[PDB]
This record gives sequence, C-alpha cells and structure tokens, in this order.
Amino acid sequence: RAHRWPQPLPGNDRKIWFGADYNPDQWPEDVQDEDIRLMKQAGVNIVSLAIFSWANIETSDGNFEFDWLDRVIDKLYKAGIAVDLASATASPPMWLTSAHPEVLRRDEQGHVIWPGARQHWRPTSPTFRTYALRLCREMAEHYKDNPAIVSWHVGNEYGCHNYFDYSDDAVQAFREWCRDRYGTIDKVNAAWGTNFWSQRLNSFEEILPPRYVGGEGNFTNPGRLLDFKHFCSDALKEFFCAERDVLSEVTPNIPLTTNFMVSASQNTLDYDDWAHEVDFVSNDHYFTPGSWHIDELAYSASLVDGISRKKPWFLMAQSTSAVNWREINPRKEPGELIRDSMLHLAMGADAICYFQWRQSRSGAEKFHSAMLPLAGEHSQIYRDVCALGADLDTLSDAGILRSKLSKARVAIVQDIQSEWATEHTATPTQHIREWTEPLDWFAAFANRGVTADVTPIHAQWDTYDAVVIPCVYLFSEEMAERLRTFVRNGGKAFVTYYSALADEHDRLHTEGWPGLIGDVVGVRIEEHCPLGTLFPGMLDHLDVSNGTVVHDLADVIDAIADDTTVLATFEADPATGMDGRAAITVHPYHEGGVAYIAGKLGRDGISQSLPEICAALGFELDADPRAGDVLRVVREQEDGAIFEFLFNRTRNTVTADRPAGDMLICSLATDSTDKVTLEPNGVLAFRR
Amino acid sequence: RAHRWPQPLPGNDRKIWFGADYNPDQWPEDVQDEDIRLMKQAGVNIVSLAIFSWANIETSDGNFEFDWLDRVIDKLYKAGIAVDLASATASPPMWLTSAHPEVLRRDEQGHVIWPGARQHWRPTSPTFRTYALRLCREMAEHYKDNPAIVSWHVGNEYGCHNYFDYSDDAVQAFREWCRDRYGTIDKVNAAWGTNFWSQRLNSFEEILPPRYVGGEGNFTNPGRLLDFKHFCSDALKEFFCAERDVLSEVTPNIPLTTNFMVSASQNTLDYDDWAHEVDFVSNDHYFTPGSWHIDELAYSASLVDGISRKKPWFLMAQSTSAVNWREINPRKEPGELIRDSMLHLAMGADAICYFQWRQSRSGAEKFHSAMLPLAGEHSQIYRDVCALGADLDTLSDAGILRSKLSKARVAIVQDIQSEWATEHTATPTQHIREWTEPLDWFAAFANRGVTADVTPIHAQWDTYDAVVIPCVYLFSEEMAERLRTFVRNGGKAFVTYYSALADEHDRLHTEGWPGLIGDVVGVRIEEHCPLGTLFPGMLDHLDVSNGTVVHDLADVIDAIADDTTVLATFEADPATGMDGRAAITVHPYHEGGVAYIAGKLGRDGISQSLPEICAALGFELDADPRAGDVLRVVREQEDGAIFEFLFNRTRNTVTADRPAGDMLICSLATDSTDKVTLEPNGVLAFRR
Ligand SMILES: OC[C@H]1O[C@H](O)[C@H](O)[C@@H](O)[C@H]1O
Ligand SMILES: OC[C@H]1O[C@H](O)[C@H](O)[C@@H](O)[C@H]1O
Repeated sequence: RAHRWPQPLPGNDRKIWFGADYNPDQWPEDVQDEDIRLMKQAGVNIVSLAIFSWANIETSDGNFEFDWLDRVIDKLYKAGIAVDLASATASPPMWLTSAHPEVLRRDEQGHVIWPGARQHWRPTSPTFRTYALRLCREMAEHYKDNPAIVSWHVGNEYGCHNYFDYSDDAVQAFREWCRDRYGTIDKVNAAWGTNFWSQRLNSFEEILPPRYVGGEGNFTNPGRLLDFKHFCSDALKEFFCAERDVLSEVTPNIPLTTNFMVSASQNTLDYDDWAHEVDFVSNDHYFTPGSWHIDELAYSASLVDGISRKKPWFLMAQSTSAVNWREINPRKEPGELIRDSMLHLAMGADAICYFQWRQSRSGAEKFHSAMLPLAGEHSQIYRDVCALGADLDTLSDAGILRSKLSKARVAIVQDIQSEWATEHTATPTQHIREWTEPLDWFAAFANRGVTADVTPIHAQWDTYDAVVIPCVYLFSEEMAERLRTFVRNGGKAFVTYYSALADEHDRLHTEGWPGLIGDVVGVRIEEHCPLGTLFPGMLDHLDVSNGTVVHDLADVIDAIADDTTVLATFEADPATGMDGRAAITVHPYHEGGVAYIAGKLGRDGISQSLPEICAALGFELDADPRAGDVLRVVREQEDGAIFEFLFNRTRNTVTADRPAGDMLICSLATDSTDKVTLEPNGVLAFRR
Repeated sequence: RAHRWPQPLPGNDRKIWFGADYNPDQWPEDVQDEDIRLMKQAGVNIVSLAIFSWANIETSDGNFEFDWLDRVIDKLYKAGIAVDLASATASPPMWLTSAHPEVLRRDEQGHVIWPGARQHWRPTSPTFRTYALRLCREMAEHYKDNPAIVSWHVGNEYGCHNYFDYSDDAVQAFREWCRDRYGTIDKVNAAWGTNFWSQRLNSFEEILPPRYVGGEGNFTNPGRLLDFKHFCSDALKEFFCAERDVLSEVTPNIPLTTNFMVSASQNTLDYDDWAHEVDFVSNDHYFTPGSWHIDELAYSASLVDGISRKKPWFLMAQSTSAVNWREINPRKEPGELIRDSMLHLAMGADAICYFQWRQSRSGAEKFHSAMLPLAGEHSQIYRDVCALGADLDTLSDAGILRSKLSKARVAIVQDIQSEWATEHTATPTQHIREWTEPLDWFAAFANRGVTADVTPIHAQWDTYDAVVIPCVYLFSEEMAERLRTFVRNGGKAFVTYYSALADEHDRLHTEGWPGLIGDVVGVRIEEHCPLGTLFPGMLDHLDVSNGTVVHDLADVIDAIADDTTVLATFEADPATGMDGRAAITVHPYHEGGVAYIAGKLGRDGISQSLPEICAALGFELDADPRAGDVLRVVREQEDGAIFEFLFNRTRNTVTADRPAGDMLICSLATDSTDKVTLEPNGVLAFRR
C-alpha cells in the first residue's frame, strides 16, 4: 500500500502540518472569525473537522444537511488552513439508536451499552455498517471537487471503547472468522486444545466468543481468547477498510488515514497489521505523568515510526496540558508542551496536532486542555502554542520534511500478539505482561546514551546490528529461524524471561525453555519462579550478584551449554533453590551473539547490567557516564542533511557536548561555544 | 456408611496408591506407551481417568463410544496400573448446552454462566440430572466386571464453581428444602426473623433465594443466607447421592468416592456432612505459598482425618510445583514435593495422587505443574516424583497401610456452619471469620511442640483431654450441653472471642456472651470492640499485659465469676474504656478446665500465651525451647507398630533427638547415632 502524504493547499509550500480537532458545530457561528484569527497567529495550518458530527449532518434518517460545514470550510480555506475531513462516522445520532437499538454493543455479561457517551456501536452489525457506508458516500460526493480537503480522517480511534463486542452479530462473525482462518473444525480443536474440560467442537456452529464464565476462579480457554482478540482487531479493520474503500472510490487522489492509539501499554488493536491499510500512519498519544513522561512518549513515537517502516507519520492528537480521563489529571510543566511536540517530530512525524482547538465549556471533555483554553488568548498555553507554531515553521524552512528516523544500532521488538497471550488469567503470574519489558529496555539503553528503534515483530529488526527480544512469549518456527539466522550471521541479541514459551497458537513448547531456540540462546529452563507479596513469607524478590534485583518473575535455569558464560547469578536463601543459579548469561552462536536475562530487572536494573552484558557481546557503549543525561534523536535526508534533537532526560539543568551544525530550535536551553545547556524539559535541534 | 478402600488388581499386594488424573484424550494415542513407561519408572500404580471426558464419550446426544477409553485402560491394566474411573459427568459437552441452555447456572445478578470453562451447570436442573444419570448408567454397564477398575470417581469437586445458583430450578428447590426443613411457614418466619423490614412470609411460595439486593449499603436477611448456604451444599450432596446410587447398582462391589476440597479457608460445602455419603474420604489440597505452607497443609490433612473419623483417606490431588489459578503462582522449593506428600501421608492418607500426570500444552491449565512436565523426563520434577514413588513403596513394605493417625491430646474444633454465619456483611467487622482461628490454634500448639487433631464439631472432640473452641459462633443447646458435660468431668477447654454468639438459626443469644455457656466459661460480655484502620485515629490494636497484641476484634468483658482468674489484661489509652480489662482468663468448673481468650491473637500471640495458659489449666507442655522447630506426626497400628514422621517447620537447618527405631524415609535430612538433622523442608520417618 503506497505512502501518500497530505499535500498543501493550492499555492502553498510544503510545511510541517500543525493543528487540532476543530469542532465549530459546538459553538455559535460567530466565534469562527476569532478562531481563525487565533489559528493564524499560532501558525496553525490544518484542522480536523466533523469527527463526531454525524448527528449535525444526517440530522434525521436519510436527511443530510451540509451548510454549516461548507461555510466553516470556506472560511478556513480563504485563510489558508487545510482540512483533514472525517468520514463523520465515529458516533451515530440519537435518532439512529432510538430507532435501531440493535446496533448497540453488548458487553461480556450481556449488558447493553447505552448512548450517552461515544462509540457504543457493534463493529460487526450490518445495520450500523449500512448507515456508516451511506454517510461516507454522501460526505465523499459532497466534497470531491472541494480543494480545501487534503485528507480523510476515517472514523475515530476504532475499538477504543468498542473493541470487545459479544452481541449475536459478533457471535456470528467470530464463527465466520474461525471458518475462514481454520477451514475445518478439527483444525480449530487443535489450535485451542478444546479436549480440555469437554470443550471439543462438533461444528463451527458450536463456537462462541468468550462471554462470562463466572469471573474469579473460572478460566476461559486461552487459545480461544487469543484468537478472539485477533478477531476483534480484524473485525474493526474490515469495517474501517470498507469505509475507506467507499471514500476512496469517489475521491481517488485524497489520502486516507485513521488515528491509532499507539502507546506503551496499548493492548487491543494490532496496529502494525492495520498499518498496511492506511495511506499514511497517524497516532494519538497522551503523556504518562511523572518519571515515565519522557521515555514512554519517546518509546511510543519510535514504535509509530517502526510501525510506519520509517515513512513520515502524522501526530493526530496529544494534549497541551492535562487530559480529563485519568483518576488524577496532572497539568504539563513549563516547556513540556513544546518539548513533547519536538519529541514526536524528532521521532519522524511530519505533522503535529492536538486534541483540540478550543476548550469546551460543557460535555465530558470540558476539563481536557486545548490549544485555546477557556481562559482565552491571554494564557500561557496559547502563548506556548504560538511559540510552537513558529518553531515548526522554522523547522519546515530548514528542510526537515521527509527525513527519516535514522537507523538505530539496536532494535527493540514489540509484539501485541505476545501481549494478548500474556493477559490470560492463568499464567505463572498476573504481574508479568509483555508490554512493560520492551519499554524497560528502551529506557535503559537511553540511560546508557543509546536511542534504540522500537520495532514491531514483523518489521526488519533482523537487519540491525542488535536486537532485544523482551517477553516475546509467542515464537513460531519462522520466528525461530529468523532469530537463528540473524545470530548465526553476526547478530547480537538480548533475550529475556517469558520469551518463546509458546507457538503462535499459545501452545506451550515442549522439552524446555526458551522453546525452539535453546540452541541459539544456550540456556535450559524447566519452570518459572514467580515472585511477590500475595501471602506472608512469600519469596518476593531475588538479588542479583552485580547488585541488581529481580521482581515479579525469574526463570529457573536448569542447565547451560558448555560454551555459555555466566555473567551474574541469583543470591537467595538456600532453601529457595535459587541461590547461585544463573541470572544473566552470554552465549556465542557462529558469528553472534546471545545474552539471556532470566527475570524482570526494571529500567534501572537493566541499565546497571548493560555495560557488563554489552562488553561481553561486542556491543560498544559510550564510556561517558553523562551518557544518560540527554536523549539524542536524529532524522536523516537521503541527500545527507542531518537533524539532531537533544532532550534533557533528568530533573536538573544539564550541560552537554555541542553537536556540529546550525542551531534551529531551542526551548529551555542555551547554545554556547563548547557546551550546550538544557534546563529540565529543555530541547534543542541542530542541522548538520 | 461402611469403609471400603480401593483394592489391588488381581494378584497384586496392597500398596500405598500413587498416581494422578490422567488425560490421554488430550494427546495423540501413540504417546501412551511413553506415559505407561514413565509411570512404571516413577512407581505410579493408579490413575484416575475420564473425569472431564463427557464430550469424548457421548460424542453426540444418545451416542456413546468407548474405544479410546477401553484401549488406554488395556495398556494400563497390562502394566499393573489400576484405574480410579470417573463417572465422566463433571462437565457436559458443547452439544448438550447448545440444545438445552436451561442447564446453565445463573448468578447472583441473574447473568447466565456460559460454557468455555467448567461446571457451568445448575445443581438442581432436572434436565442435567437426566443426562448425567444416563451417562452414569452407560459407564457402569460398559465397565462392570472389567478388572482394571478399582474405584469410582464420582463427578469432580462438586460446587467448586456451581455452589451458588439462582436459577428458577434453585428457586423451586430452595422452597422445597425449606418446606421439608420447617414444615410450616410460621417456623420459617421464626428461624429467619422476617418481621424485620416487612419481610414476614405468607406462604412458602414467597420464599426466594438471596438474589441481588443492590450491593454496597444493602444487607440481606442473615438467617435466610445461612440456610441458603446449607441448602446449596445439600442440593449438590443429593445430586452426588443420585449419581452414586446409579453406579453402585450396576457395580455393587466397586467402592466409590468424590473428591473434597478441604483446606483451611474453604467455606462452601459441608464436607463432614458429605463424608457420610462416600465409601472412603478423598481430598484435593493445594499448598498455601509462604510461611503458611507447612502449617496450613498439616492442618488441612488433619481435618481430613478428623472428617474421616481416623479411617484411612485418599489424597486425590495436589500439585508437584506451581498451580495456575492464583494471581501469582509460586513454584515449590526443593524438597517440598516429597515433604508435602509425606505430610498428607503422615496425617492418615493411604494414597497420594497429583493433578495431573502430564502437563498440558494448551487449555486453561497449561501452566499448572504435573508429574511429567512439558520439559520432559529430564527434569527435576520427574526425578523427585520417581524418588517419591520409591519412598512410598518403601513405606508400603514397612507396613504403614491402615495405621491410624494417633489420638492427639488436644482437639481443635472446626465448624463450617459457624464459618457461614460469620460471613454476613453486617457482623461487628468483616475482618473476623471463623476459619482463621482454628488454624491459628493449630499453628501455635505446633510452635509449642504439640500436634493437635483438627476435628469437625460433630466428631468426638469431647473425648480428648483438651479442646479448643475457636470462634464457634453457633452454639445450640445440645452443643452447650456437650461442652458443659466435657468440662464437668475434667476436660480442658480453650474458648475464644466470637464463640456462642447465636443459636443454630443465627439468632443471637441474650443476657450476655458467651451465650448458654456463661456458667462454664466464667465470663460475661455485653458488646464487642472491633479494631482496625478504616478511618484516621480509629482504635487499631489493643496490647495485652503479657506482651502480646490483639487485632481486628476484642471482647468487652464486663464481669467475671467469683472463681475466675485473670491471667492477662488489655493495655490502652484510658479513654477507650479497655485499659485494665480482662483479656485472658481461666475458670475451673467441677473437675475441669476453662480458658477464655478475648480477642484475635495470631499464631504468635497464642504461642506466646500458651505456657501461662496451659500451666494454669494443668496441661503439660514440653520444656524444650526448641519444641517448635519440628512437627512430629504419628500413625499407629493395632499391633502397636508406630510410624513417626518429623518435619522441619522453620527456615533453617534444625537438629533434634533421634527417634527410636528404623529409619524409613529421608529427604533433605540426615541420620546419625545421637542426632537427626533436617534441612529446611526436610522430612524423616521412623518405624518402631
Ligand atoms: O484525550 C482525549 C482525546 O483522545 C483521543 O485523541 C480522541 O480521538 C479525542 O477525540 C479525545 O477523546
Ligand atoms: O489446581 C487445579 C486442579 O484442582 C483440582 O484438583 C481439580 O479437581 C483438578 O481437576 C484441577 O482443576
């Protein structure tokens, strides 16, 4: 599927896009001149329109009014502001759900999901599909021929709320998905191990989705659950593809996207898979408060880039300050608004947008920050948004557009499907999920001055000097071979606990762990040692001999190969059986290359262990112990021009080596002759 | 009923049974010769088969095939391995629930319980009874005279998930049980105090089970709830009785059992009552991780013996290492495999089995340990299993079989009905339940080198030298006469807070606590003093004058009798009204015998207080301050042979006086001329 990036309005140059969700249909019409006036002053040059506007467009069944939308598009176009137009199909009107309550999502207990919030429709309902596909057709027909429209924003965050449906529509389509993937019922029975607890299937007609099995102390089929999660993603991908085929047929030159929600902990949609279906990848991401703020945002933006295969990507939403949807919504500290935007940009984005333009006075999102606060033009956030628009204009003129996130020395593998598998309630421990571990390695390498590339499992991590395999619970035979081949030919691999436990069907590998690849890794494990404080006197941590500490889970390593070296061992009470067992090992395999980390060390423990592990593998690290003070993010043009961003990672002002080049952008920082200065949350960009 | 013990295969001697749930229907057929081979090598002499095999026996309605099952039974019989055969009725096929969804269990809130796990049937559903009782006939008809079958494993773990059903079948059957228990509606009104909040019943037709009352802040009738729990247990007991009757009719000489879930915390089925319905008692028990590991398993096994009235019993399931069903599933430490089995064996088991033979690759229980792990015969678990089989063969040859768990000096009373009663949500505090107290008493006497016998309340505790009455919340007049008579004639009693609060209908006794027994105990209490940290500045503990601390709840002892002595008082801020009040008293009554403990002490508090209490009661305790280091469990033959087992209770290697006689078994232990050595988790057995 070819990359096609939204293009300028007629007579404008190519620029970093900079905008917001705009919702003028929630204000009186006469607010729009001020909006536009402030958007111009802020250097805003695109808005996303009509995302949730279904009910103000098809105002009653069969009745489509476009006037208010055409008027504001006109006003925006005359001002030089492009329009990312939504399909308007995110959330249906009251008249549609009143009249057809059968579009309503059902939860795992059979609860109806009422109107009164959003995205409360069943992804596989035919009635709902027909309405959507009609609105799509009407929107497209009305706006082909309209030159303000530069891209389609199809739907909105599919499966954010409606990922899991259990309606009879879902019952039916999950069967058909099973028939299509498995052909014959006996193939389904093998994939799921239905000979456990009299679950054996006679026919496809017998397959149900994992509805309520009584809650706690009751365990649903794990392979079925995996496939169900797969199916839920596919069902909405299918729905999205249909909406987009309809818009594209009528407006073939108009590039189409939908907004992803890629973040460290996202555990529903398989975005890498959806990525084959969009003309350019776009993402919505909101900061994690506290210490994780910087590293988890960088990690995420890197993964977007990975999912993107290094094509430029579109930041469709983030917050200027507080969000509204956590138990506690911290505000952003000074400089974090410009800094976070620059982090997404540094990680390859060529568009930077917010939810949303103007703060609502009312509705569930009234407390969600915006580009123009209820406090108005004379506010810190608006001033900062203006400074940010100028910075992006400056970076547009410096020629940053279309440069790629340069290729890191290390790839960190991310794998939603391994994440699904690790969510079963009957694993060795609920305290391990796949998603935390790749983030831990990303931060630890950053701590040692290394910017890793986060890559989905199907991307080309096997072309990097090095790869991290973190809790990659699912290993197929083709994955085994890819990994084997990689290390054979000179690859360095860091491989952790919880990797290669099962095949792609969640069928646990036999004869010892890691499954399939024990030859490459040169380690053998018969069982896990989970850790915690569930009951008094439980073994709750395991010290490691280099001064670190494992929590949640260690591997019990039974034996290692003759040419495996032990870098570190566990230190425990002798009654545990863990004392003196191998905790960190290194093992050659032809021209590589394999380190094994036999429990959860956390960002800090990985970081402590990195020098020793890398030395033994041949992977070179900056000797500077200031290495972790700053995150260094580099985009490259094919023509040779290099853009390097620096971010302070820490809670004090730091000083660092000035890179070569022209200083382009600076927030809470200072350029000098030898040394660059960065305040907390400061950032610099250089071209060289 | 008559004790019948499963008998050897033709031409075999009697041996301790040693085996597992075996699940050949989950594996390809050609795997069996390997199973049988490794079984022989491990000394396994029995397996339990077809427990969840409905779907592969009645493969469609009325269609019964037995081929695969006769095949494996033949391989096993050839290899000298007996079969404990299931009714196969534990969990119905997908075709049966497809066609008759009215079998599905209904929860407290009316949700359907779907297939996809197990035991999702209504205990009183007449349709499901029909199906089950036919499958029973077919199994019995097909296997009568087949000499490999040495026992029936009827259903599985009744009430493990389906204990509480709220379907119309349960509605209708609860009325019937009430009509049969009370005769007239006025007696129902009397037992449950329905004149509170306009609940008085006009007829049995108005009797409903305790469905949802709106949750938090709403409180269901506690007398009704009590009887409802009794009913849920009787309703499943009856189902079992019917299944079993259909089986012993066809096969009058094959002894039958069903697997109980006796453990310190279980709080559903009344196992002592069900024990009347089996030919021999069998139990599934899984370790508590941490400090509680040893004491809670010995407690539970002791209770099985008590429930068994000291007849030999059958450990039907336990884990070689980790289970799969806690949020954190720790593995067993080295030696705990053999030690735990020896603990069950020491407490009176003549048969030791695991769930399960071979670790599943798939299904909800794939992470549950087995005798033969995924990692294969080359694994520590399988090696330890082999050692254990040799050990149980050794003990077989020593003549342990049918030795009885010796009579302790103190019985500790357990009482499922009191447990039920203490579960209501409007008691003085939710941090008091009956079940923790007898366990605390077991562990404490053990710390003072006394192995108590845990006895259900209807067993003969009134024939021990001492009894512990721990939170026996329900006290009928007959129970009070039993305790009075026991103490009159020279008994020694330890009686705690939360005893004799209410009659057998949960109707609180009047005129002061403990009710009925105030004369025997010598203490009068008007109200409780609950303790905890729910609001700032709440009274959260009360120190006691012998240096212990009470938590969660204390009595307010208002007055003691003329001849009651105070051994210890509460110490507290004077404003509490608790400072100087009686905390532990002792009171003679004719030739006995009564100590009263007015609050929750913990294992440590009881342990610290035992010497002063036992000295004052005249109960002799070992003078050795090392007494708590090892747990001594003792089985006896009529011919006077004696099997003494010794277990290290502690987390350090311990040393102790060598027992007289022949060393039989050692694990993580060591023999010597004067002293015996036990490592943490060690065990030794001797015969004399
Ligand atoms: O932070 C809240 C924000 O989240 C995403 O960006 C949605 O697509 C927005 O419309 C809004 O709900
Ligand atoms: O610990 C899990 C295990 O527990 C009990 O023994 C059940 O009867 C088994 O069938 C199995 O589910």
